[PDB]
Amino acid sequence: FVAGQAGPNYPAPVEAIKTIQKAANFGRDKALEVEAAGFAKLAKTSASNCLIGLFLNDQELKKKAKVYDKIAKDVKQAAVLGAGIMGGGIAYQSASKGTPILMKDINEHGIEQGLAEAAKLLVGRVDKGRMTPAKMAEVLNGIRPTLSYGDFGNVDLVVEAVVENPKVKQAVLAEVENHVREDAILASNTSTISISLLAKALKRPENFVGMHFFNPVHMMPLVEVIRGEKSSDLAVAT
Amino acid sequence: MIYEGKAITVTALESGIVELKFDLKGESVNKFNRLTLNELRQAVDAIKADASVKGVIVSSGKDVFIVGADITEFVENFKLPDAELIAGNLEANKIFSDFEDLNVPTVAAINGIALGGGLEMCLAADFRVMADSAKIGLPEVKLGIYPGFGGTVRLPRLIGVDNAVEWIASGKENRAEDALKVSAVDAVVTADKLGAAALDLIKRAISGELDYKAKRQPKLEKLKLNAIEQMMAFETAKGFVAGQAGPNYPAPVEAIKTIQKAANFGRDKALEVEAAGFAKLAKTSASNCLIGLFLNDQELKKKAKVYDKIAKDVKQAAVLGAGIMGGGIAYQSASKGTPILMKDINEHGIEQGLAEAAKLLVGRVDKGRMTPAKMAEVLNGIRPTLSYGDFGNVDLVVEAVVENPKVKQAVLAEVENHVREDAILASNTSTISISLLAKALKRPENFVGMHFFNPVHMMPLVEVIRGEKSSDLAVATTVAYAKKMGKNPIVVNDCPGFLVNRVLFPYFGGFAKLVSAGVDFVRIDKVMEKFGWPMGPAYLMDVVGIDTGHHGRDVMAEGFPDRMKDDRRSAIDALYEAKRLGQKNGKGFYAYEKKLVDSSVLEVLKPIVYEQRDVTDEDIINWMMIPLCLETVRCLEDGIVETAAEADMGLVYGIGFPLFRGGALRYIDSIGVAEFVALADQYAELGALYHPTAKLREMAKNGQSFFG
Ligand SMILES: NC(=O)c1ccc[n+]([C@@H]2O[C@H](COP(=O)([O-])OP(=O)(O)OC[C@H]3O[C@@H](n4cnc5c(N)ncnc54)[C@H](O)[C@@H]3O)[C@@H](O)[C@H]2O)c1
Ligand SMILES: NC(=O)c1ccc[n+]([C@@H]2O[C@H](COP(=O)([O-])OP(=O)(O)OC[C@H]3O[C@@H](n4cnc5c(N)ncnc54)[C@H](O)[C@@H]3O)[C@@H](O)[C@H]2O)c1
Ligand SMILES: CCCCCCCCOCCOCCOCCOCCOCCO
Ligand SMILES: CCCCCCCCOCCOCCOCCOCCOCCO
Ligand SMILES: [Zn+2]
Repeated sequence: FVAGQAGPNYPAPVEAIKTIQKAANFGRDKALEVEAAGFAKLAKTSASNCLIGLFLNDQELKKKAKVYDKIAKDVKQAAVLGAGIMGGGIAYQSASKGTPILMKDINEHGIEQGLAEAAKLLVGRVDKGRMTPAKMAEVLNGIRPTLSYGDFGNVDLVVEAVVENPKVKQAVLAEVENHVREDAILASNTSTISISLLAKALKRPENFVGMHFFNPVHMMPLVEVIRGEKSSDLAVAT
Repeated sequence: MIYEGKAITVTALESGIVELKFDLKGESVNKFNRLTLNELRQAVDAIKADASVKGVIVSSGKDVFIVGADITEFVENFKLPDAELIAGNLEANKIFSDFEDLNVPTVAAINGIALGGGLEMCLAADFRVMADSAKIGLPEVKLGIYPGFGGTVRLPRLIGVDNAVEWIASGKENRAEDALKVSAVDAVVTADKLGAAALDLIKRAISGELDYKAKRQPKLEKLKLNAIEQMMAFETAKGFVAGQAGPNYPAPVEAIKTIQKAANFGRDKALEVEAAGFAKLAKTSASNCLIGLFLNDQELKKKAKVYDKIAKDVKQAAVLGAGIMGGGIAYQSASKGTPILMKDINEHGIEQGLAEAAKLLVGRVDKGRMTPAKMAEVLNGIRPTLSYGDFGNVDLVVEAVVENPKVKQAVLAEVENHVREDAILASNTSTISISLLAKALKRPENFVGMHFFNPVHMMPLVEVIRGEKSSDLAVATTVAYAKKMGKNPIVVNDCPGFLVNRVLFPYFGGFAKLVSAGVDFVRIDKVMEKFGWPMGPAYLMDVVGIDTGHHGRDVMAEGFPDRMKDDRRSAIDALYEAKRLGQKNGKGFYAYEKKLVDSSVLEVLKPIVYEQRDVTDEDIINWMMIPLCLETVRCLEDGIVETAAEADMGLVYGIGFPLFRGGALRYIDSIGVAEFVALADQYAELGALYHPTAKLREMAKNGQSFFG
C-alpha cells in the first residue's frame, strides 16, 4: 500500500515498515538497534537532504513573511472582477478562508457559473463528511454576487480576473479604480500580459500588482505576486 | 368494439385479452360521475357476457388515470336521506365488486394520478402496474369523509392495517416508489412501457404463471391479524390519530373504527360497515364545512386565473431590511425559485438576515428534508447588499423596514429612484396606511401592500393591499408573486387592520370584556381551544406580545372609534403598564420558562376586574365569536374584501380559523343568519361590536346566507 502511494523515490515510508518488520520479534534494545541502523541510512540519502532543504527553504520564506507583515494591511473585504473558472475559484478560496468577497461580472450568466462551481465544491465536501452544513452556509454567504460597483466602496483589495485581453483589462482596471478607496490595492490575475503595461492605464499604479493564481484555484498552492515597476512595497506586501 | 360509450370503451386485443379504457370525451380528466359509473356497469356486464374474454386491462386515455368527481356532486349526494345515499353507494360498490369477481385476470395500468374513486377502481383489480411518475392516494378525509367505494375494505386487506390507516387518515398522495414498497401496486415501470408491462403481466396470469385468484383472495376474507394484534393495531392507531387530528375531526378515527369493526368480515359485510360510517360522516357539520373550504379554494383559483392574465412574473425581487420579516421574506423568495436582494443599512442587519436563512436551511438538511446542493441554491439566491447598485432590474421591491411612517416614506421614495419606473413597490407594514405611504411616491399606481405574517416561512397568508391609487397590474403582480412564494394571497382594500387584524381585535375586545367581568382567562382559552382555536386568546396575546397588542388596539381604536374605542382600561393596559409584555418578555397572562400559570398575575389584573359576572362556556364562545363574525361581515359590506370566500379564507389562512367550522361567515351560516342575529341581540348590552348590521338583519329575514 505505502509503495504505490509514496512512490519508489521515497525510501523513508517503506524503510520504517521494514524496520518494524525486522524488529517484530525483538524486545526494546534490539528493536532500537534496527531503528538506529535504518535511521542512519535514511539520513544520508539524497531524498532526505533534499526534503530537509525544502524545510530550510520554507524557513527562509517565513522570515520574509514576517517582514512583509510589518506593513501588510489585512484584507477585510475583497472583490474579484469576473466569475467563471478563475474568478469563481478566487471567490470560493477567499470566502473559504474567512474573507468576504464581492463577485462582480457583466451578465447574470457569468455569475451563475461562478456560484454554481462554488456550490459544487462546498456541496462536494459536505457530501463527504469533510464539511459541516453550517460551514457551507458561512462560505456561500461570504460570496456576494453583483453586476455593479455599488458596494466596492470599502473593498481593500480587488482581483481582476477578466478575459485575457490587454484592452479589456486596461478598461476595467481603470474603471474600478474610480469606485474604490484611493488606497485600495488592485491586482490582475493575468498570465501572459505585462503588469507594468496594465498599470499605465491607472492613475494610482503604485497600488497595482499581479496576483497570479493557477487553475484550479482551489487546488494549486502557488500564487505569484508580481511587482510592476511602479508597484509599492505596501501593495506587494498586502 | 365490445363496448363503446362516452366515458369508457372496451376494445378487444390479442389472445382474448380485452382493454377497458377510461377516456371521458369532452372533458380533461376521468372521474366517477354518474355517467361513468353507469358506463362501467355496462362495460362490466358486456365483458361478463363475452365468453371469449381471457383477461382485462384497465387503462386511461387522459394524462391522469382517474380522479374524484366534481365537488358539486359530493354536495348534492350528501343532501340525500341516509337510506338513499347508502343505497346509491351499495349500487356503485356492486359494480366494482362485479369487476373484482370477473372469472378472468384483471390488471390496472396506472399512467397518472389515481385519487379516491380512481384508486378504488384500481384496488378492485387483481394486479396494478404503475408509471414511475404517477401518484395514488385516498384524499377523502380532506372532505371530512373516508373511502366510500371499498377503499377501507380493499386497502387494509392488500397492504395491511397500519399502512391502510396511514394512507386513509392522512389522505396523502403516494409516489410510485412508496406504493411498491407497501404493495399497493405490483410493479413500477417507465411511462413508455406501461402498456407492455400490463400486457406482459396479464399473459403471465392467463398462463397460470401468476396465480391471480390467490392474489385476489385476501380482499375477499378477514384480515390476517390476531385478535391480540388487531387490538394493538387499532387501539394505537386510534390513540395516535386522536392526538394528532384532534377531537373535532371524526373522519380519521371513524375510518379506523370501520376497519376494526370489519376486521373479521369478508368483503360484503365489511362494505356495509364502511357504508354506514360513510353516511354518518357525510352528514357531519365538519364535513360540509371542510367541503365548503374546497369550494372557497375553487373560487380563489378562478380569481387566480384572472389575476394571471396581466400579472408580470417576478424574475428578480428585492427586500428592504433584513432581520425578522426581511430575512424571512428573502428566505421564502429564494426558497421558491426567485432571486432576491437583501438590502439593509448596516452589516449587523444583514448578519441577522443571513444567520436566520441559514438556520432554516441547515435545519432542513439536518433532518434529511433537504439536499446540501439545494441549500446551496437557496443561499446563492439571497444576495446581501447595502446599496441600490443592483436594483436596476428588480421587478418588485418589498419594504420591510421599522414600523415608522416617516422612515418608510423616506425609504420608499428613495428606492423608487433606483428601480425601473414600471417596478412594483410594496410595504410589509401591518399598522400603517398603504394609501398614506403612497403619497410620498411619484408613481403610486405601482405601490401596494404585501403583508406577511411572523414567521414568514410558516404563515400561509399574504394580504395584498390595494391603495386608492394601486393599479390592477400592481395588485395582480403582487398576487402572483405571493402564490409563487408558496403563499395564499388575498386582496384587501386599504383600511385600519386590513382584513386579519381588523377582525382579530373585535375578538380580543370580547376577551377583554370577559376578563374585566371576572371570568378566568385560563378557563376562557381552554373553551376557545375546545372550540377549535389553535391557541386561546390569553395565550395568543402572549405569543403575539402584549406590547404588540397594546399598539394594535390603539390603531384600531383610532380607525373605528364608533365600536373599537373602549372608555375603560382593560387587561391589556394592566399587563403592559405592569411590563408583562408576553412570551418574549417571559411574562404576560402566563409565565414562560414553557407555558405556566402563575398567580402573580391575579394582582396585576385585579384593578381591571369591574363586575364579577357569572358566565357559561357557551357565553364565553359568543362573547368572543360574535364580535369576530360581525366584524368580518362589516369587512364584506365595506368592500374591504370582494367575496365571502376571500374573507373566510383570509381568516382560515391568517388566523387559523377552525377548519371544521369553515370560516367566520360560514359559521354564521351554520348557526343560521336569523338565529345568529337573534343571538347577537341577546348580548346587545356588551356594545357596538355585537350590533348586527342593517344588511345582515335584512338577509336574516330574506332567508339569505353568505354561501347558501
Ligand atoms: N487557463 C486558465 O484557466 C488560466 C490559468 C491562469 C491564469 N488565467 C487567467 O485568468 C483570466 C481569465 O479567467 P478565466 O479563465 O475564468 O476566463 P473566463 O472567460 O472563463 O472568465 C471570464 C469571466 O469574466 C467576465 N467578464 C468579462 N468582462 C468583464 C468585466 N469588464 N467586468 C467583470 N467581469 C467581466 C466574463 O463574463 C466571464 O464570466 C486571464 O487573465 C487568464 O490569463 C487563466
Ligand atoms: N411581528 C412581526 O414581526 C411583523 C409581522 C408582520 C408585519 N411586520 C412588519 O415588518 C416591518 C418590520 O420588520 P421587523 O419586525 O423584521 O423589524 P426588525 O427590527 O427586526 O428589522 C428591521 C431591519 O431593517 C433594517 N433597516 C432599518 N432602516 C432601514 C432602511 N432605511 N433601509 C434598509 N434597511 C433598514 C434594520 O437595520 C434591521 O435589520 C414593519 O413594517 C412591521 O409592521 C412585522
Ligand atoms: C371520489 C373521491 C374524491 C376524493 C376527494 C378529493 C376531491 C377531488 O374532487 C375534485 C373535484 O373538483 C371539482 C371542481 O370542478 C369545477 C371545475 O372548475 C372549472 C375550472 O376549469 C379548470 C380545469 O383545469
Ligand atoms: C396581531 C398579530 C396578528 C397575528 C395573527 C396570527 C395568529 C394566527 O395563528 C394561527 C396559525 O395559523 C395557521 C394557519 O392554518 C393553515 C390553514 O390550513 C390550510 C387548509 O386550507 C384548506 C384548503 O383546501
Ligand atoms: Zn396604554
